[PDB]
Amino acid sequence: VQPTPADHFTFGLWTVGWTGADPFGVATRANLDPVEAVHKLAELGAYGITFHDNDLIPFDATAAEREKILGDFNQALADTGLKVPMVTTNLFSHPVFKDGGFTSNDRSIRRFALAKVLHNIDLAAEMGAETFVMWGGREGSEYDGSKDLAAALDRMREGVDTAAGYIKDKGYNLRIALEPKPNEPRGDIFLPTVGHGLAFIEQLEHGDIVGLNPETGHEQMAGLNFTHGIAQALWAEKLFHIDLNGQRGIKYDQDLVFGHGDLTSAFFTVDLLENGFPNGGPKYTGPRHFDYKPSRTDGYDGVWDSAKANMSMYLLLKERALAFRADPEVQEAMKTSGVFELGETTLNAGESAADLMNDSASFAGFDAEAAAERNFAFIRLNQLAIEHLLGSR
Amino acid sequence: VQPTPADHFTFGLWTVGWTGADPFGVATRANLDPVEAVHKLAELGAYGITFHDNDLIPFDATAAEREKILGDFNQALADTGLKVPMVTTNLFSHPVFKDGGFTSNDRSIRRFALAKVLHNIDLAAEMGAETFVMWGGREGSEYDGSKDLAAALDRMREGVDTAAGYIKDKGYNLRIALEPKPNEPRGDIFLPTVGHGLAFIEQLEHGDIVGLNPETGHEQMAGLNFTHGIAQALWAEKLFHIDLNGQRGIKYDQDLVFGHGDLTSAFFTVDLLENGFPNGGPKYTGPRHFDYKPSRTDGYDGVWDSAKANMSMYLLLKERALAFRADPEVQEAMKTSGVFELGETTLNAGESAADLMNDSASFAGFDAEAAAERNFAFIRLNQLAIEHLLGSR
Amino acid sequence: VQPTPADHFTFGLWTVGWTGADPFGVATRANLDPVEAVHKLAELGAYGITFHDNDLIPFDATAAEREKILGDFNQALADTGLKVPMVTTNLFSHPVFKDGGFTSNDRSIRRFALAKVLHNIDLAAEMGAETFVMWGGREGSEYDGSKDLAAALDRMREGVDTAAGYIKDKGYNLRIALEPKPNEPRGDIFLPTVGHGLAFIEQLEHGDIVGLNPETGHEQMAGLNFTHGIAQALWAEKLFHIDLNGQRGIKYDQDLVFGHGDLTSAFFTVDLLENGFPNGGPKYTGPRHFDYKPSRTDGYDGVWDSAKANMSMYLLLKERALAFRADPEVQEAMKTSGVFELGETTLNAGESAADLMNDSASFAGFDAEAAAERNFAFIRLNQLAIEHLLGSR
Amino acid sequence: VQPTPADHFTFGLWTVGWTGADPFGVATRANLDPVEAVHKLAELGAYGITFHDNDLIPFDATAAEREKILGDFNQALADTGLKVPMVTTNLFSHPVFKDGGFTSNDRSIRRFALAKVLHNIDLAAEMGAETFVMWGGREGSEYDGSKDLAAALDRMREGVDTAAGYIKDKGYNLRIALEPKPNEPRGDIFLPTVGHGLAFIEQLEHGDIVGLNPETGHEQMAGLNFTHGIAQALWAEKLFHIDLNGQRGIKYDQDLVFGHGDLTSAFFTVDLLENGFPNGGPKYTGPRHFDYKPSRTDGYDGVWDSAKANMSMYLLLKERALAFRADPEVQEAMKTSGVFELGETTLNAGESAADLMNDSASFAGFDAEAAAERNFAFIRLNQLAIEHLLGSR
Ligand SMILES: OC[C@@H](O)[C@H](O)[C@@H](O)CO
Ligand SMILES: OC[C@@H](O)[C@H](O)[C@@H](O)CO
Ligand SMILES: OC[C@@H](O)[C@H](O)[C@@H](O)CO
Ligand SMILES: OC[C@@H](O)[C@H](O)[C@@H](O)CO
Ligand SMILES: [Mg+2]
Ligand SMILES: [Mg+2]
Ligand SMILES: [Mg+2]
Ligand SMILES: [Mg+2]
Repeated sequence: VQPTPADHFTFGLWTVGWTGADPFGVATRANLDPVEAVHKLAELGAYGITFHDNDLIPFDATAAEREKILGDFNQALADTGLKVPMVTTNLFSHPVFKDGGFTSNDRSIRRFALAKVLHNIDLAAEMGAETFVMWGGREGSEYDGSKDLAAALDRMREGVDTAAGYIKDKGYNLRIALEPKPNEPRGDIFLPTVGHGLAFIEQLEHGDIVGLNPETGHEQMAGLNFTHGIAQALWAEKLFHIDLNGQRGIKYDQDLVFGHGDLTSAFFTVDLLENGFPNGGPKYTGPRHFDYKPSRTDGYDGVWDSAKANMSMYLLLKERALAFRADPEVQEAMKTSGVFELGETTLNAGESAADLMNDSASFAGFDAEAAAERNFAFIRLNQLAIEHLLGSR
Repeated sequence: VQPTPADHFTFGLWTVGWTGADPFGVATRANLDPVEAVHKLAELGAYGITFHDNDLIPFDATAAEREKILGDFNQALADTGLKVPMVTTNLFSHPVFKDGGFTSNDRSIRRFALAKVLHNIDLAAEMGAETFVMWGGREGSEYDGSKDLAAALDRMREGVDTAAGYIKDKGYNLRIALEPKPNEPRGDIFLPTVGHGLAFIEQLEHGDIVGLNPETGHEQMAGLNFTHGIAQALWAEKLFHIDLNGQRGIKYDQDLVFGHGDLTSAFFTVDLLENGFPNGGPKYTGPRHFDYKPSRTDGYDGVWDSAKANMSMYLLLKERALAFRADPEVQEAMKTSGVFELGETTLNAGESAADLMNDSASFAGFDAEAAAERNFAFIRLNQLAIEHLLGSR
Repeated sequence: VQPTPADHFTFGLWTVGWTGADPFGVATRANLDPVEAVHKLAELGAYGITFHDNDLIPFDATAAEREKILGDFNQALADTGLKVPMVTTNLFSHPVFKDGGFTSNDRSIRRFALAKVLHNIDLAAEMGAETFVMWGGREGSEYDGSKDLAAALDRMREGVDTAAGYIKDKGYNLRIALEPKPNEPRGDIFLPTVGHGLAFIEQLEHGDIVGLNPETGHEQMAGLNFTHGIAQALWAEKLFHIDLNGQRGIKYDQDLVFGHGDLTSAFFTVDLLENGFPNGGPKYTGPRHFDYKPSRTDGYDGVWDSAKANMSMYLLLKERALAFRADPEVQEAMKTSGVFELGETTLNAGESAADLMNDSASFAGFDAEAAAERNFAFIRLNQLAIEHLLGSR
Repeated sequence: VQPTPADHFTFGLWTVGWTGADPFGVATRANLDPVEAVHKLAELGAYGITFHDNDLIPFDATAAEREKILGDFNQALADTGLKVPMVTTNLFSHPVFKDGGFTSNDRSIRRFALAKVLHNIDLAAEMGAETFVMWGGREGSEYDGSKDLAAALDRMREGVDTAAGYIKDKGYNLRIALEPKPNEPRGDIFLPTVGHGLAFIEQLEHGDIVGLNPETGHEQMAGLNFTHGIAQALWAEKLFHIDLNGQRGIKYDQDLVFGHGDLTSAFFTVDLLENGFPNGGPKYTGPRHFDYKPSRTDGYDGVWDSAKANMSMYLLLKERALAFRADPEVQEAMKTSGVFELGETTLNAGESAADLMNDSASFAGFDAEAAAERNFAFIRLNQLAIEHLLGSR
């Protein structure tokens, strides 16, 4: 299994550049030069790279400094052939963002935050990014009385709609992808799950160009089914981007390599990305982006091993998911379990409520005890899927 | 503290009628006669009662039997003065619903399920119910390959839109309230949280009369902030009903008395229901419905004690939440923390993106280190709230 | 990868006999006869069967019927050759056990529960069981003031030590195994995890014959590492029996097939039972017991599929972990990461604390920053196990 | 409800000195001088202060500087009268401890870590500490094959017993207290809950002087009942110190003020430390230590508010639990529910197992169905505690 640029594996600069500082310790690794990250990822098989404005250009950087850094980074891009599919803003590390960016209680800070995003749209547009991600990690609270909850969502709408309006005004081919997370760093974050993000988008003035960026570990931190959430995002045609990593349970965000967390759930996520829905439906077409952190125990040899593991994991799952659905044994098991039956509409062509309530076959003379005897055989179909994942089939 | 019918405390027949059977044991209590439940709840101070079609009318009941049961139950209602604000359908206890009602893989079962709901709308309309709740508890899976996830949501939309269309056709004053739950009885349930429910409603043909019925313990089973979720439902004006109970953590659904689970979260939920948003916004106006289960350890003396505890808990929280917001000390603390500041729009009247990006005060000459010095004093405001809850203030 | 009696795969009569009632529904399958259970399990390759007293002998049976059911049961064991390695008592279904068996607040229920256990030890010895399991499912509370916590533990001690002394007194060749569970059906169960259960055994009078009976899903309900937990039971030489199944997250007890929950942890679980410790130490030589429940969506064909599936899953995993450890590239990776290094004692033969303190190269002259540079290469080691698991190596 | 030195409220130098860096951001407050820390804590009513070696003495300090910082530190203790009841070692921040202290895979880090601890025991004795705490924060793994689990426990044993033997050898009047934590910063920490820690102490050579140091939030991260856990530590007479704070659910370690997390459980926690057991038994007479972190949104005024808040919270709760138990209606409710009944032994003075077995009224002639009718009245008992807690009784 070898990743080729056609696989569309993208990595953020902060992923392999994650230095190791956590809540109980300092960094264990030296800073990564951005120029080296670009060359290194291109040798491993990356398609692209992504970044936060402050991953690249320091918060306090002067003008002279900004142009050097960009000169150096466009050089590298040109030399290697890597693309920049997504760009994001850091509205969480500086102490100024302690209560949030867009939903800070201080109005002057909300204004700085939105200014910092607008300037960043320009840069994203100049880099040729298709997607603009917003992760509001400081948007929320520890305490329930800290916020006016309706005001927090109005403030949130103000900023996303101003950023969308500007995109439209400037003529840029960028779509905004919002990224939900339940907790960490705040005790509770606003728009905690895929569902909250999707609901919020519908209340937006310019929601037409606003969609989601779900992350595997983030949905797993609330104990949800990551494959079920992306399937609701796909169905509403709002799956604009995706962040892939691993998580081993409800606890702090681990950011492990994709496949190094819940393995069967990873298998089924690859299946949906690659095979789509069993009865047909929309298909995800974008970057396969890995937002993980090489464990702090490992040196730089581990950093490039970890980057590699992400694409290997993904290609190994892909080989198994294609084989799985290709197996005639699996196709038969699927039909038996009613997987294609689910796709037939419940009512008949031009049948109304009234029409169905009256049908005696459907209700009054329906033999419920008889219908309850069907052996759905879900266990057998799940055993078949695991045997294809373990490659023993 | 005494509940008066003006408090609008409603109870389901299955709550106080919950008999005690759980996964490792049989019932510890005898069945509750519905006639007695109605008299008993009226003596305790209830405003109303709610039920599932099969709580009242048995699955196999004959026609003669159906009329006796309804004759008996309308008599009781007439005698006591209790109202029926909500009615729901049982699409989960009979073995026929083992794979769901609306999203069963078997098409004949989907048809029976929808027939069973349509007939139930009629009954709800005849009882004078304002709300029709749908809790799809068997909608989901244990295994990731069991379902065509897009087909599952299409099937789900079919049934809710057919039920809504019929309401409209018949002229009934009923709104549908969907009720999310992450898991139990299925390993994963479709539309797991408030956010998923809200997102789904937006894809509906007749979503105008479809809203939510959040339950305290259900959002807490995913570790979410129940007050934050109802605040997103309120903001989108989709909070049609509410189920109040307690839950002590991420585990099986406990259905404890309201206030017998996370106490501070209960305080803040009462605050939002009774005081609304600090800067103004929509207010919830419906029944305060308790969907709990009197612990199986307790006899019928405990059943009526438990029903009573629900309304006492609620009135005790209400007394404290009104006092809390009335305290001048709290009002000052709120302003200091920026709670009213959050309500001022971020941009100025007729200010555009461009206009803000250019403002030098807002970005380029913004002193971020200076702004980061503000002491939000969230801890102090949270200490003030707890002292009002403990009534030591 | 056909199990054979040599494999020591045991199954409980209540697993395959589980008819499907969950908290929101009734059974979906017909009762399973125990004679049918023995013949069917023996044709699939099981080595033995386990049961709870009331799984075979009804709570109400007269002596006549007890002896009648036992004769057909022993006949069936005789005809097939299944052994009966473990026996347990039901101290949870009947309404009398609503507050517990051994720790019921009511003294007359504690005596009845203890008498129930003592007569069950006589049947255990009669059957040839080597292990007598105690899962205290109703020992706990929903509310914190429901119990005196010190007295609850004196009452658990008194029952376990009384049962242990009787074993010793009659000269039975039996060991008691406790089974920890965090919750379900009590809100909080006493002795909730493997650790609690090991600590408790150290306060017993008859501790020498008391060990543990850990269950996969039970530790996963508290978010703990199942492999770490049994490691700790094994290291203390208290792993006397084991219950294997699947669980997908912190939620209600799912009891899936082993391998249908956290797959990667199942792999590492099989690795420790099968291979033991890398540097050598204790090993678990007991039966491999499956304590699961066939999903309720499935007929009797799914029941036997499910039972097959347990055995397959364990042999598939078994094979990959033998190949994993035999692999020369894995053994070198292990060496690099320090797995064998941890095997060496920290202090030198004869080195005292005073000695180590005084060794300038261990402390005053140690280069803490040079030592921090080591690449432990845990990501690569982890990536090697997963390729062995996916059957790619 | 003004704390006074008599109350035994202790605070760590790292709590109030916690500057705010979390995983997505830098400090938001200036460093706090330790002399300032002692004076400020002494004006608020603290009885003592605790610290980690590196909280006071930098990792790099020369001997000259160590002695210089200690002289100003002891001066400040002298001027104020604060005691120093517990001392601990930092075996987690420096990059060298990336795989652990005592259980690092690297042997030279195990020796360096142990030497670090041994010299810290000399400082502990010098200060007048009675307790030496060990939180093994980096002892664990992210991946299951990273460690040999039996060897990890031999290496934890060897370090704890070496430290214990040295204490005994020097005649220091010190006790070691272990502090369990399920995760954060390792994916899985060794000795994850109170039980694991108690079981482990029973395999030690020097067990007699080793006890526990449970922390509220740490058990709440595994979803366990904090009151049940310390009950079990207390019952085994292993509760040697206690760390109190707040946690709102299974998620990252929040370290809130005690009482700002699970309020009802805090009440019951205060009830056991303060009142002990209803039928009598052990009592915890040690210091009440607050191991928390002032939220990063707040200035230095919030830091002192937060510290005040800990003490207030505990005295408010203290008052309500003294009133709760003194109340004649609560004592009658306790009697009805069987709280004192559980205090009586199950067997009669002199009754043997054979005797109980043979008593027809305890088993053969027992009316299990009449006994199942008892109303335990646990809901009312629970409702009485909450009205005492809300200060309504
Ligand atoms: O939880 C942290 C988030 O996952 C970020 O890495 C974003 O994806 C981009 O700000
Ligand atoms: O989890 C069970 C649900 O809460 C039901 O009680 C509904 O509210 C109505 O079907
Ligand atoms: O959660 C249920 C427990 O696992 C029981 O099945 C015991 O193993 C047998 O009483
Ligand atoms: O989670 C962190 C632990 O609580 C530590 O603060 C120990 O108590 C002291 O090393
Ligand atoms: Mg992300
Ligand atoms: Mg409900
Ligand atoms: Mg079991
Ligand atoms: Mg601590």
